[PDB]
Amino acid sequence: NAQAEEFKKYLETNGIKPKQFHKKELIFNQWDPQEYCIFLYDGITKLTSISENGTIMNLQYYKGAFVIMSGFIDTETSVGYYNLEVISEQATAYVIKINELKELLSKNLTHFFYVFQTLQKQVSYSLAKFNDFSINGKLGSICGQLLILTYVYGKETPDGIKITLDNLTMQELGYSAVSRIISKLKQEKVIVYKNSCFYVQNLDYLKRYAPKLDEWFYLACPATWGKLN
Amino acid sequence: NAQAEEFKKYLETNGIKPKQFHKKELIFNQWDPQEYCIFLYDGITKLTSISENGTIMNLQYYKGAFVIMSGFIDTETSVGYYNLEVISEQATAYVIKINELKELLSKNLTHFFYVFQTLQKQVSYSLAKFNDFSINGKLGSICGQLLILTYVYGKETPDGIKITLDNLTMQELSSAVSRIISKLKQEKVIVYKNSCFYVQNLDYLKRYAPKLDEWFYLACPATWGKLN
Ligand code: NA
Ligand code: NA
Repeated sequence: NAQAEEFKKYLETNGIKPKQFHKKELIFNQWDPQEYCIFLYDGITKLTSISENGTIMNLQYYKGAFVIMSGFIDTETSVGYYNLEVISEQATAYVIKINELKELLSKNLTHFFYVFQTLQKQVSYSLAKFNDFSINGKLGSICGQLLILTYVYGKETPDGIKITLDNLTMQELGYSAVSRIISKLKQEKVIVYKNSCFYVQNLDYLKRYAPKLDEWFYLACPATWGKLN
Repeated sequence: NAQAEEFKKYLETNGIKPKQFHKKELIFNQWDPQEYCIFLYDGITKLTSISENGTIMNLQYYKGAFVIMSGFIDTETSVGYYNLEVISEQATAYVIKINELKELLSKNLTHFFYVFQTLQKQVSYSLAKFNDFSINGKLGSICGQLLILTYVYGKETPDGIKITLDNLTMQELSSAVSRIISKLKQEKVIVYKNSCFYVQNLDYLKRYAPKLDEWFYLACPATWGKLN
């Protein structure tokens, strides 16, 4: 991606260097009083919220290049008590104290717009997920997740559309009611788990039950959306 | 609010002037190729979608002051096939062509930050609502909505936290939804008295909508403190 690469080298030229994180590490955490701007360049991360009960809530999954800010750009206070856990085996992210981000994005506004557009895509993505859910429930929720993963990491094989993402990661992404829906998916042969990898064989089904998230990926990632459309 | 007033003065000084809209009108729609940046200064609105079935879908609600954009700021293309419909009797909004907004923000970064943090507030609201769902179902969803309405338009009287809103607008604010709302009413969480609504068990709402309560504290503590 062009905007992401230009933003990376903008950060690097201003003295901000990348940082490596192995799986299960938190790039930021809900107890740190200092907020940051994570520019997740490479790897797969997970936004979590740990309540006092020790219970972990998976709120969102990000994949570089993306931007995740734990604090408000103006007040610098927490936008929510969240952690960013690396779920891939290793990830590369740029960590920028919320205050320095203002200085850096105020001089060069071209990448200011990049951060802006990432936030906008988050908004539209959440609204599309809410719509798909509110009509087709979790069947559509899981269909939309599988659909976007097929778009990004899917490439064709004699068996279907192989999800090239490593099995370990895909396990980290949850792959009673969820597994029941997934077993029905396997019943109608929409997806097939074979030879250590996932395969999508009926793309139109996932598209049918995730229309709004499909529209979202079309309006937000048209170049990659058209890979299998 | 203050930053909203400053953004208004920035739009005014820069030639952009407001427009008045009426209930059921659309500030923008899902068929217009031109995308805009709406600075909803006053009134209440909802972002809706029309699925292939053809029936309305209420996605989000917005109070002024706030910002709602139909297209991305870089490509100027749609972020989604949505319509902004006024549910208040009157609404005052500034409709800025998206292309112009880029230059306008680039000239002053303070108002850029205002719009950016509005987006951040949206993001955090969506995440907190999803968490409240994962925890307590639609019950917590509607409890969070009632909680936000209580904080915003809540004036405390002995009959409870009276709701400033005209009940015409609350008519806009479906089986299961009305079923849970009426059960909240029957459990005397929200009573009806003297032609108005009164939240007499705010703690119930706080209990079944904790993540959005935290969100409101972290994003608007000014009004959060009044009822806490
Ligand atoms: Na933090
Ligand atoms: Na539009």
